[PDB]
Amino acid sequence: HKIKGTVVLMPKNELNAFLGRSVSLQLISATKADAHGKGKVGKDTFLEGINTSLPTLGAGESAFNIHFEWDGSMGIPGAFYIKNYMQVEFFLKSLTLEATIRFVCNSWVYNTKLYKSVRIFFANHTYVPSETPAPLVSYREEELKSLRGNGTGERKEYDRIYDYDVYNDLGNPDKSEKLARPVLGGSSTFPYPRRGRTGRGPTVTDPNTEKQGEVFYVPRDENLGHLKSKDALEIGTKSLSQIVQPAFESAFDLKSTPIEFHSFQDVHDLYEGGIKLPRDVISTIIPLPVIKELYRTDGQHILKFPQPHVVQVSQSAWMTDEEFAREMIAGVNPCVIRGLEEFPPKSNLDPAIYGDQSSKITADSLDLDGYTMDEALGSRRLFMLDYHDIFMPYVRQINQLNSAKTYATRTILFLREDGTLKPVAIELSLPHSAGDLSAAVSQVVLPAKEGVESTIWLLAKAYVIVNDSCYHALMSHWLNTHAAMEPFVIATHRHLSVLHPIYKLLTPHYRNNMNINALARQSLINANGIIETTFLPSKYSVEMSSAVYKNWVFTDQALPADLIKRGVAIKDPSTPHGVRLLIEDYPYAADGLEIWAAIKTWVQEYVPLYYARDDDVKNDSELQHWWKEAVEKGHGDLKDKPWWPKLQTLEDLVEVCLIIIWIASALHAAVNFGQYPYGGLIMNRPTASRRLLPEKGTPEYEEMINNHEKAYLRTITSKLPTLISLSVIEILSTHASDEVYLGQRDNPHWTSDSKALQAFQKFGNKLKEIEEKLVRRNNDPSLQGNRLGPVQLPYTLLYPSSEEGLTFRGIPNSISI
Ligand SMILES: [Fe+3]
Repeated sequence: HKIKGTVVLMPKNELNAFLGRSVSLQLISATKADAHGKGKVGKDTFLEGINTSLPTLGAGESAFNIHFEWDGSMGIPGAFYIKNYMQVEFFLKSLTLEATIRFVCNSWVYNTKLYKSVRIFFANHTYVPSETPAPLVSYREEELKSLRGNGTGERKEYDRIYDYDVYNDLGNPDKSEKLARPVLGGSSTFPYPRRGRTGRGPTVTDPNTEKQGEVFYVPRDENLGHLKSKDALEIGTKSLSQIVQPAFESAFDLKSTPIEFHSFQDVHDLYEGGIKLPRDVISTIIPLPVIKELYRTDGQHILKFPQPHVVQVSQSAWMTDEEFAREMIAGVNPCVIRGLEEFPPKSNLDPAIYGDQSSKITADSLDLDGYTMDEALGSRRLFMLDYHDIFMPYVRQINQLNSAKTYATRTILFLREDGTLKPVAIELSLPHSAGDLSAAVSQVVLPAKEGVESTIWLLAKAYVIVNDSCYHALMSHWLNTHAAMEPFVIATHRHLSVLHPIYKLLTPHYRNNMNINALARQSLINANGIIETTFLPSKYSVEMSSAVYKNWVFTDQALPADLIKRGVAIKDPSTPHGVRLLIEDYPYAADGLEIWAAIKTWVQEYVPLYYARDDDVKNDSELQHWWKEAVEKGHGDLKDKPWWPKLQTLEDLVEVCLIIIWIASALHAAVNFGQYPYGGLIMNRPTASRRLLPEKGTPEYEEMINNHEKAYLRTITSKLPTLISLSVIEILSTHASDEVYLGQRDNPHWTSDSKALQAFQKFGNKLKEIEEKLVRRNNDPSLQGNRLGPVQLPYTLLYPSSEEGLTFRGIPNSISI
């Protein structure tokens, strides 16, 4: 009596050597236990041969036949051990036992000698702890214990140990004191989400900073391999910082290309005829995977970037006040604008430190289309993009840097009767303290279409967008998605068994997150990394995100809560989503509520399948340990806050899962995939400002009058950092062809529970339904103003589906790039 089995695997390089005694499997009983209650284990069974039957098997996968000596007396198998005797590791896809038991593995199996304990895999059945078959209970807990490790040791490539550590690996003090950075996390001064522990040990000069490493470890299965090298987008950041950036820098050091852009056409040239660079620079770029997909080239001297979506219909539309305001609700960073319910706007900052903080904007100077200020306030037509209190504490130190000058800005917006937003004033604030050496002062700038006044207003918009791009990159994007999510990924693997229903519900939403984050700590947010060298704050960039994290609230990440907290919607039970938008045609929010509702329905239908009552949640030992750790360790610097859900009810479980899935999928997609589409034209999304407004009677002032484009270009991001920044956002705005989107799973057998599978199928049908609805919105002529704007760019960032590439649409399951 033998059990026919089929093993599917993928050789490292993407067959006969797997035969003989190279690979052994041992079935484990889920019903028959030894003298210790542990499922009985069969004999070592090696692969018998290659199965070349079923056409249903692609992706460089190969199937192997195998038969197990398993009598009905050994009970029913529910798990199995596997040992790889070969030198090289292989990727185990699955095991299928006929007469059907399925095992979804998708895990790298290294040589048996590298493992402390034998790799164990479970059948695709789902069990809360109290439902674990008795013979698998100890195996279940031992595997979790193996995943947690002991909190010590330098992690190796094949390790599968999940643990936490602070952000003490960004500075490079051993190379230079100038690259020393404060540790983020673990202090009241610098609170911060934790990240995955790597354990490389301390630097030589600072026992609190982790030494450098050529490879930043992530548990093995978190490091996603790809069939196509072009899909390994995450490695592009490393290549860009380590290889391409130096190549670009040499071209400028050698004066082979003008150091600065001299006109707007010089910028447009980048995606038209291209930029000519030294042959050796082109040759350095053209052969790199991922990087070579970023530019078209003649193979000799030309690099051509792709035409950004924002200029595809009108190359000048970005300069309109209409587009400036529209992007606050349908642009790359559509989630910062707030309702303004009083006037003038107020500040909570200390005047003793920054000087009188009262606003200089006068109500009578504003054009509110005939409305009085009281009418605008009462009708909820006044809004603002407020970076005054956020930036003021950092303005002095930023402006002390050689090539950086910024203002803490505030923009007032009026919601017109036609439903579009219009900018009516920009306040450019600077701190003032007795003894300041600078004579520059704060000022208010009003809209202007002609003369030098129009140039000053255009520059004021640039200062505002430099604040916005910095806040978007560091807070809306990095902190709120990438960084805030990692602690939950770690806790999930450490406390929820692969058999756990919540593990199955949440893990698809973590795909590639730890991997891109580790590569980010190494090349994106590190000392002298991409962000520090391309954005305004320089060496103060990441710590600014720590200051902002002091105010991060998990429950305020829920879309309705966010909209209400920002004063852009009010609670209204008579509405489908329970909230009424104050800007009715707010694309991000309107489309977002649809996706939010679909995820909610899915979570509300899934949870009840495994938890009947609130008591079943309080009594799930794994679930309680998971949440307790996620909060007290993962986001431990905020463990003293009262807003954390308790997770003692079905309601709380649904809430926590819904928010986690929202952040990982739709929120990240909405703030991530519009980076190159909107920011690919540096004038539309400047990452830095290098000078304050000029004083009358100076050559700089005369320049605003005689050469406004040059005045603008000298103020924003320089040409070299612009080339580096455009390259990184082009990578980050690209969808890998092997992405798994919302409504999809990487395997149709993730669970054997038909009820869960049916619920998931309904969720995907609902997303398709939603996409048709969003298409109708974009085609509705009455919504053209905010959904398309003068740039005529349909808001498709929350469309659920997408083909590969730089598409400006599609919601992946996770923070995958
Ligand atoms: Fe991202």
